[PDB]
Amino acid sequence: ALAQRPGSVSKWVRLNVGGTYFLTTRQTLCRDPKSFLYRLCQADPDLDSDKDETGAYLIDRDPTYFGPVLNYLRHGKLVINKDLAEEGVLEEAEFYNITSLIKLVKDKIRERDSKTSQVPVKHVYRVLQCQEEELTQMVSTMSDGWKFEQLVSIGSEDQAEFLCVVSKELHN
Amino acid sequence: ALAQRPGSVSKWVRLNVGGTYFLTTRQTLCRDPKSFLYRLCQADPDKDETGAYLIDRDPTYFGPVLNYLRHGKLVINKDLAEEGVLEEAEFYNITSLIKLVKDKIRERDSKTSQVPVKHVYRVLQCQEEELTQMVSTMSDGWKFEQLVSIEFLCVVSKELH
Amino acid sequence: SALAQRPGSVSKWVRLNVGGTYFLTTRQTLCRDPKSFLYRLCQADPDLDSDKDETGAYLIDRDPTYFGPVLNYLRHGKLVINKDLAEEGVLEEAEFYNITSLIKLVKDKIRERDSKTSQVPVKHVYRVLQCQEEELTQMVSTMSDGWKFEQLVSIGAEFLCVVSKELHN
Amino acid sequence: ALAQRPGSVSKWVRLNVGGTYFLTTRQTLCRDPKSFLYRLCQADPDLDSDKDETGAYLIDRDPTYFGPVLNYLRHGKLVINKDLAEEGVLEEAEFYNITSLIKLVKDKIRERDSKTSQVPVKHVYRVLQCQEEELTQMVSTMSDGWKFEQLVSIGSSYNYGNEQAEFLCVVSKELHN
Amino acid sequence: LAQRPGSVSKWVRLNVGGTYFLTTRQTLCRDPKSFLYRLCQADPDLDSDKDETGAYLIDRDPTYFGPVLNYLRHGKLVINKDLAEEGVLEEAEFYNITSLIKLVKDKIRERDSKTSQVPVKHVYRVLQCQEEELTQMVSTMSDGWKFEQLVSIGSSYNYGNEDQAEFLCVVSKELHN
Repeated sequence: ALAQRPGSVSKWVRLNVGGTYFLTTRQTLCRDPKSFLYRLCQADPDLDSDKDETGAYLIDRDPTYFGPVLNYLRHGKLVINKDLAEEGVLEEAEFYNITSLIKLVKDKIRERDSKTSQVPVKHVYRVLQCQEEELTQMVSTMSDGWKFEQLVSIGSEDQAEFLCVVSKELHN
Repeated sequence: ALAQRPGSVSKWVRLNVGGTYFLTTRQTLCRDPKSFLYRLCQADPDKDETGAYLIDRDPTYFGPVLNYLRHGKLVINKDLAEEGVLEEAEFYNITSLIKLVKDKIRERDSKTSQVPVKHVYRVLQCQEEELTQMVSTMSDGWKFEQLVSIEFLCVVSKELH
Repeated sequence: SALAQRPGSVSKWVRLNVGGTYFLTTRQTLCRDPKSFLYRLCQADPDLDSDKDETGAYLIDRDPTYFGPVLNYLRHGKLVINKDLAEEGVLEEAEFYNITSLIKLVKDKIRERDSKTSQVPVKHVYRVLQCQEEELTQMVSTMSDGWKFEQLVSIGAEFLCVVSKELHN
Repeated sequence: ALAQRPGSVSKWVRLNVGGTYFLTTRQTLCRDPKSFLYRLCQADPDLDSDKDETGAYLIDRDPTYFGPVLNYLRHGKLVINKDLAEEGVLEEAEFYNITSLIKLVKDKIRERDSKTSQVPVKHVYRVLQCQEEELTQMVSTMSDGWKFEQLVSIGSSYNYGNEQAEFLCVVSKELHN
Repeated sequence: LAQRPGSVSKWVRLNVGGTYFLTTRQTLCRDPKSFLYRLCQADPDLDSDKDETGAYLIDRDPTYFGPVLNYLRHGKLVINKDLAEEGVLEEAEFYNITSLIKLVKDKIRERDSKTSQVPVKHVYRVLQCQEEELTQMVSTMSDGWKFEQLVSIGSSYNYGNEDQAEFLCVVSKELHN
């Protein structure tokens, strides 16, 4: 087997998922003994599950959502292309019963769900005040995050000459 | 049948939709006695010499249709146009599903189109000291607009969705 | 050598090899628009036999990526384009296969999504209202249909209230 | 001569690019006589290039980026799918060596490059001034592109000389290409 | 074909997890460190698992192979938009192509800092100016500054006088990389 060490032997297995052929090995299919695929892990002639004439095992499922599943079995990472529905993938995760994966999948969803849905950013407001002699400084030293909103005058020793409304963004 | 109990009913069917092969089972193709797919349902005699029934439809939109049959949830790829899935939902005549799609459509249409942000305004007033109090504890979604000195009038706003 | 037309040049099912991608429909579908060049297959026109592969598929030296939507129009009469798919490319096809009513529906899509996208400077319209202290609260709250409050001004009439409106063309 | 083979002097041609088949006519392969594709442009007597089981001209390139190339050769217009990367097209255009096309590509790249990142807009200002009465006249005639910034009441006076200017209006306008 | 008349050219088909790829032994020599290299020569007594159609079998996801094989073809890293580079990164590591894995991590880190980067800080200044010179002031602000607010400040009786100071003008400027 090209990829593996010379001298070794690999049991290639072909799956026909919903009409699309997938090539992989009995070895990759032992990853999860709780998955019904594990049935292939073990070599068995008196198991004869339905095959097509090329000998590929028949599965009645959408193949487009299968890749990410299979690939989880191959390298432990969940990887979904940007144009693909994770809902679809959650369904295959379940049908093939791979609890570790199902787990990750659900996280991928809430992770990108709390990202999507949220009403315009929340704003906080402060009111600053200063004597006139400290006006320049007050504004030129505006703290890191804040936005100037509005300057107001009072005035008539401690008299508060200028008010200043100032704002900030909240990101969550 | 690999994913099922040993010794089970399970007849495999191939569908050629618009020149794309789709494997499924008579079982999933009977979930609804109303579809035109229900004809394939119970084995009964247009196949290519690959034995696959021929269907004169676009296959890219069939995926979602076949999946509903498969599990009963409606799932659509982002890059995909729900009208496309609607059209097919009707062709094959899957009432329970035709319903679901018009939802997804109308759900994402209320999120799409709602006439420009209608703004509401109000003019709170307050005494000098409770000035901080006011602005500080401003209500859930309101923006500070302007502060006017008379003590003070504070104008505030909020959007409408 | 081709004494007569190819067998099943009149077959119900029809395969199209568009630039290297097979599409499967029925002769019927292709009889939708008599003015169209695809009608030729419908009318079993001898000419085509030059451009029919050996399996039987009709050869078309065009990009297939834009064909499906065209084909589907013929199938069910609605225009449907995938979100990532460029309409200009569909417009080129609609025109090549010369399907007038489609070409039409396509040009609508373009102008519809352009008037949406390319919003040109939102020119504005300002009005300076005047409201006494009292009728201060009412004036803003029940402001006119599409009018943003812009500023409130005072004068020891009591308040001038600038208000605005966005125009979109 | 021996037999009577049809399908010999044929107008159609199939290119197996990186393992995907592409269909076209020998003619389309004549747009740019500089491109090595031109070899198939005409029915070449003595040549004979490497084909596969199915008589397609094997090409060791990515087919996913070939589409635009071929289409250029078809109708002369460059058209790329929104999900595609022009770099990929750029690479192929060079391999097949189609100068006028390569030319079009680098335009598409730099064109959508000057769009992504560019320096924020420079505004411009103006201070209008007007009596109390001419207030509606001021707004009513604000020039085409100007936004209301702020309106200042001057608290108008009983002063000698300074007898002019009840309201000031700061106003603004962007600046573009 | 793509080669000048009378040239050595030995084709190979890779069946990557169910999908076929056409390439040449030539291409699979870019990195003598990758196992793909075992195909660099037309090894007579090799016998790596092939299928019916004599294509070498590989238990990996094809969808992320393109970018790899492409890098082998021309040496540039190319990915489409809808593809996760995390996926590409894996295969880059599986076939073991140092140079590639290198460039792929650049691509991720590049678009990580792009994705999530902090809002823009600002600078504020409060100028004061005579009623008269007020038009001048806003009219001639420097290249990067925005007008923020004007504050009438003197007193009806003083407005227009010289030891005055009639408005305070708040003014701001964005800061960029």
